[PDB]
Amino acid sequence: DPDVLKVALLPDENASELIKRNQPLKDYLEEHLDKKVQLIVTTDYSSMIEAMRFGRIDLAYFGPLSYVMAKSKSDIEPFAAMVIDGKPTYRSVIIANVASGVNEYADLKGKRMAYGDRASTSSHLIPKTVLLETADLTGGQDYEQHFVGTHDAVAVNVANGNADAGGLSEVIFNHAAERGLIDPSKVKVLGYSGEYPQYPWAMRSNLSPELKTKVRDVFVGIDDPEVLRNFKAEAFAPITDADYDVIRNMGSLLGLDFA
Repeated sequence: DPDVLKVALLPDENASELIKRNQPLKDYLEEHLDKKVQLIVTTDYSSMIEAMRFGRIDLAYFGPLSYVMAKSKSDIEPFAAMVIDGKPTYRSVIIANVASGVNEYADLKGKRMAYGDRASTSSHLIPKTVLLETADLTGGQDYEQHFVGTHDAVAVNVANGNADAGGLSEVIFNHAAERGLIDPSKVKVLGYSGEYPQYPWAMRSNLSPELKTKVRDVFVGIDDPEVLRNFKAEAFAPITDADYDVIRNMGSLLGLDFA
């Protein structure tokens, strides 16, 4: 068991700043754990992942895709994840242009599909998975696929008729009309993806169970906005490794290499 907990944050080029910025986390953790903390910020994901693998980071904060890579190479466990919009998970919604006569995923056969950014989960990878798993529809092959830039652009492109359907974040679609981006009488929801996970905090499994248990309780109980605002989080809530299978499965289905 390390005398001082090595708590790594997201990788960053300005390590001194991000460490200073997150002093409220250091102070919150020392007081609540009764243990000294050393904050760590790595130049890239490979450094972080390998340093944890070899016992030189104790707790670490990852992106979900990054977490899945870290887990394949080392005995770690997630114990909390970022809460935003009331939970540590989110969905994608598929919407359809009302006038296009698309009533079901299957009807996207030979139609136009709007996606956000090639790299987005909520506006590309997730909605693409849904179409494949549910209707055996492959992008490029069984429908025409347009990448239009952002989540707002998906909603707009579907609503104004330039696509028949599109996939975006549930959360963002839910205020697209509120913000006046679209007429809500021109689109309807076809359905939702499963729940995908947010940024996990993860720890090395061979820390003592006394420490591990206490770590998890402390992080889950953080209510200090000065700590939380740096993660753009309302809270941290329990999460487990099993909550990232839906990402593993998405990798496979689409043939993604996370590096």
